[PDB]
Amino acid sequence: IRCIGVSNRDFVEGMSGGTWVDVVLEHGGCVTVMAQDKPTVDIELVTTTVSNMAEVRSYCYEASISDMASDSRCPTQGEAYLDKQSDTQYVCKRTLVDRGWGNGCGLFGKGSLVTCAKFACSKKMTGKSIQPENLEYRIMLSVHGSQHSGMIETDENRAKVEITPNSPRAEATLGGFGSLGLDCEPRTGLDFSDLYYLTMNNKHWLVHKEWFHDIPLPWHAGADTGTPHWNNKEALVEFKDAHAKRQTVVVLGSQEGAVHTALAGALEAEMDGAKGRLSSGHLKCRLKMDKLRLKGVSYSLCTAAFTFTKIPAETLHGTVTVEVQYAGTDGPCKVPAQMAVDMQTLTPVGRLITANPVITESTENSKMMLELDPPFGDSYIVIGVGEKKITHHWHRS
Repeated sequence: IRCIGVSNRDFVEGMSGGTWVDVVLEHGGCVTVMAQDKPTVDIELVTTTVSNMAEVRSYCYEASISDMASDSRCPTQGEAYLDKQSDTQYVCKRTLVDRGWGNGCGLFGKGSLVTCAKFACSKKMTGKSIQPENLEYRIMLSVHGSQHSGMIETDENRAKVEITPNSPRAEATLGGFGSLGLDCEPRTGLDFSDLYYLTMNNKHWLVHKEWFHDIPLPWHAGADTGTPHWNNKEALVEFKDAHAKRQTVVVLGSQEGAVHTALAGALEAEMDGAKGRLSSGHLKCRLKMDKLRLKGVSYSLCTAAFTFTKIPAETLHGTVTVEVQYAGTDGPCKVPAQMAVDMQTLTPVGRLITANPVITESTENSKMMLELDPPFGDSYIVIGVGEKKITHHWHRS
């Protein structure tokens, strides 16, 4: 069904009091929950989202310069002046340079030189804050066992639920099975509110705050962003050795690759509609199952012949999947399905993960998939009852 193919799959069995089951979810996997006299339920954390992320600071990693100008004074002739000195968008540099008869001065002393160049940001990165109240977790719950395969359905057998730090509880409504209660809480170890959400050229990371604050790049505070004011423009703007009347101004190359190098190992994230999308958390949920019911408890056993349509396969966790075909028309009915070691008494052994298997189709030759938890050492998969039962040898869990 859902959980069978996933590698990071956990199994939780409920206890005799059929009320509470504790579970922990993560983005890589899913959990299969089995309770006595209850339908088996697969629970998966689907997405983790952050909303309303506020700009903290923006760093410019590629910039350019324009309108380069210089002013010079002969010695004893005062301070060099440019109108661009007071402009906040201009990087400027003032020095003293050797002057003389070669460069047009009466004396040979030091003359003042100033050089300014306009700063423009071509490409920048943006960091955003994460507030605890703005996290949301989406969880999918499914009933283990259905007539047709495939993971694309939304009906009485499946439910999608949404939880929030300020709304930690929710109810997933199945069909005749009833309802399931969810009380969820983040697991300790990864607090997203202690990280910054970093975006650079349609790529997204989760970074530490003190590393983000110490980045040696031009930056602005992420407020009043109509036209920005850039602090530390000198991190990308350099002035070469000065000669009389002029200084050369150069821009450093794009620093996107350097930031990429420094970002190795950082948690990666995504954007979905101005919502941050994370894949690294853990979520502890308590299941309230007192309202969960099986459906076909009082069905009569299927009496026609079952046939294996597929060779049974062993999953990564030692369970067995079996696809069968029922030629019967008398339905709905309960399919006899078990693991047996003593072939005469047919005493059930192992575990039946797909709880209360049933054929819901009234037509002939309906196909259905089963999951079983076999015991260690040789056993037999037994499907059906009577002289029409089918048997298949199996080895271990």
